[PDB]
Amino acid sequence: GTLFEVVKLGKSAMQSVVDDWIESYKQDRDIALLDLINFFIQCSGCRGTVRIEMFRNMQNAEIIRKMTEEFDEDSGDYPLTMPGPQWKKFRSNFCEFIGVLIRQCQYSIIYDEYMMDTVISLLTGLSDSQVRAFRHTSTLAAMKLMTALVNVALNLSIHQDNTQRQYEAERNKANERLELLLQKRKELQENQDEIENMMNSIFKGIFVHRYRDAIAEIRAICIEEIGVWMKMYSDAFLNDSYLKYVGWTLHDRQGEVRLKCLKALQSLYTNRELFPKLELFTNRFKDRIVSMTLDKEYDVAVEAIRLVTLILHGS
Repeated sequence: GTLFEVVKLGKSAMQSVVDDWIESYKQDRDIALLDLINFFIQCSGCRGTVRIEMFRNMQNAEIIRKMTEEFDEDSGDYPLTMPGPQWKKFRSNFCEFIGVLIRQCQYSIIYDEYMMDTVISLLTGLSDSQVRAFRHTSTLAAMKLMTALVNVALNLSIHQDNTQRQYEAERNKANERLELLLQKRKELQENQDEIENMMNSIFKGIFVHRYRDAIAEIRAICIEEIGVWMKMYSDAFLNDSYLKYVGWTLHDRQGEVRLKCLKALQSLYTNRELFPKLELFTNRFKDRIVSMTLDKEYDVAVEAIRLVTLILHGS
């Protein structure tokens, strides 16, 4: 509207486009989802365009295969790997768009059993593509999508604690307000369960396959993000089964990937309340971690020394 209302609100670049897409989704879900599908296609450098009759008739496997036939066979460059200057902030805007999209949808659209299933199915199929541009773009999107979903689960816990205290405060006084708080408590837990199913689909369908990708940057993206999930949501992500992925990646050939493993572990060991969960991991990968304090790469060795110092101070 007016200059004052626009300045007072101060919508970011990515929130302005997300709110426009959400309103487009309320008018026609298929057209908005088609625009979102073509977004991830065009972000990968693909020049193809999915049409609405393709979206309504074809499966993701056929759609992706048709989009695969629309790449420049000579060039392997795509927006996530171009130097600039039109691509300096694209990666930052790409990651921010995903977090803003899910944050603005977290109270209704995310639970409609159509939007998230379409996004995750698309990103899962693109993550298994032979085209590096498809794997890189979809995996980065899926990793940021998981982190956005963790933040949704974090906000749900806050709403669950508020509803619980409002229930017990009203209980210590059955009317309509009590049964309404009982129903919201049941509904919020169902939201948590549905968000966890989405996180499991991304983890089992994308992460466990992309963390050992042939491209080093794709491995670095997966390792960096699982460390974020382990710090934000340790009850579900910090376990011996998931720590095996970080432990096995300590032996990576590329220094950029080993560097991300160490910094991921640093954020876990720097929290004293997480040390009992890391005891078995420390004993299993002690020799590899201490051996990296003299890694052939200087930047890796510095962070391994920082990690060992945190391990020692924790005990």
